[PDB]
Amino acid sequence: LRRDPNLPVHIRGWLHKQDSSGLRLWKRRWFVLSGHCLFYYKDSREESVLGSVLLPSYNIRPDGPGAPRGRRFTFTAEHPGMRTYVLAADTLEDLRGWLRALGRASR
Repeated sequence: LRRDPNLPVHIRGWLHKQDSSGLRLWKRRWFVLSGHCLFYYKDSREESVLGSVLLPSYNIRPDGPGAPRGRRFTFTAEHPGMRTYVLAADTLEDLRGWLRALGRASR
């Protein structure tokens, strides 16, 4: 997907993303929610999209108490047959803003 430079941004910032190789590593990426799409980049320069998600078909849920994935404040964006995004915020307030924005984009 392509980002429209003109479109307002609902939220952006760092999140850790778990990889999908099966070794379950994390990599810090810079995410941007614009329109109903999530984009991520190498860093906050927002130069060259490295990945993107069309959110209207996705469901996004927090992973809940207990740091089950080995870090706090994780949440999962999923839809069967589509790539799962496993994400971690740095704080609770961070988590709140992201879950709000992703919920609106997916509804």
